[PDB]
Amino acid sequence: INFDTSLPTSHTYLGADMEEFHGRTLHDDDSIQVIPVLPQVMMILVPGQTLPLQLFHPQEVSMVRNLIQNDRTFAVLAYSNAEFGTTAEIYAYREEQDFGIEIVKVKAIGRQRFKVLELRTQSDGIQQAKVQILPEGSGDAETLMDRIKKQLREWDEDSLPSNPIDFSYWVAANLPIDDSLRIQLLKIDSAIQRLRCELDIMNKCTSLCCKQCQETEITTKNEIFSLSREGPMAAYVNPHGYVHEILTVYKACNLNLIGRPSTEHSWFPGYAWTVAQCKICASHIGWKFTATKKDMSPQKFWGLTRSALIPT
Ligand SMILES: N#Cc1ccc(N2CCN(Cc3ccc(COc4cccc5c4CN([C@H]4CCC(=O)NC4=O)C5=O)cc3)CC2)c(F)c1
Ligand SMILES: [Zn+2]
Repeated sequence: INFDTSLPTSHTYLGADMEEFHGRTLHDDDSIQVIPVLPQVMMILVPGQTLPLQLFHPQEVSMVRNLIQNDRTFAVLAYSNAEFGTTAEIYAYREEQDFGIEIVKVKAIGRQRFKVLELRTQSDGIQQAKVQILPEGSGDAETLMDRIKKQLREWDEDSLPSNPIDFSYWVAANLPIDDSLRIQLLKIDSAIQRLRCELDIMNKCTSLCCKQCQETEITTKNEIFSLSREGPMAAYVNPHGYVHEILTVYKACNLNLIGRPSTEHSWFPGYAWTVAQCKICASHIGWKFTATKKDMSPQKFWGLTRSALIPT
């Protein structure tokens, strides 16, 4: 590729002038902490994963302002339909105004996992969560990490973590799997146990389908390509604050193209998106990205929403 695999990770569609916070905050294990809960996101965050956010409502804008004064850390719960979650630490901040509307744009990172002990909704409607920090641990597993990396090569072609705990959350966050399996991987405390399950999951992986119809195969594990350092799967925020997880793939099937290619708010700079819908149900599965210059090495790719896809 000729693209910069570090620009998808900068989220420059959010504005190119953000504050940076370098400090870190790691709570101790078994510790019990009260943290604000992100109000609209319904995702399963993995430690290491990056969360882009676009906040408009006064209640949400004031919260994030109190987080910057305090820990800059909040809670993202894993919903079975919320007994576990992950913490997210803001590392970049930017305040905007549009027609007298205060917009906040934040970039956050998954940090530590937790088990919800108690929940509270407050006067502003923003929920708060009393969580016990779950532990990670020690140990090594090089045989496993190498067998998992052998399989990932038979799928696509040191962009991969070298630490068992870090590698385990990279597969957790980048494998094409159901949210029921992401939770299972998040309920484990040892990395060795997680890398094992993750190797089974991918040996039993299948094509991905349209979730609305369960009748069209859109793509497979062997078409996944990484155009970003983060990985083949990355979260992005649309113009209305809706965060999507996107699988980047070279070929997608059973999709129709609606509209003319556009560059506005593109998550992949230099490219242009066109809505792709299922050929049978017409449900929005994602977008087809196309290059604005003939010199760009990946001239076309697909970005598919993990929300519109179900494993076969
Ligand atoms: N309170 C308050 C408040 C809140 C929000 C305000 N405004 C929001 C809109 N902004 C102007 C605008 C208009 C129209 C468009 C067309 O594009 C759209 C439209 C709808 C959904 C999606 C996309 C693109 N897209 C993906 C495709 C893949 C990719 O690469 N990137 C993406 O984003 C989507 O999912 C873009 C920007 C101006 C600000 C505000 F003015 C006040
Ligand atoms: Zn369909």
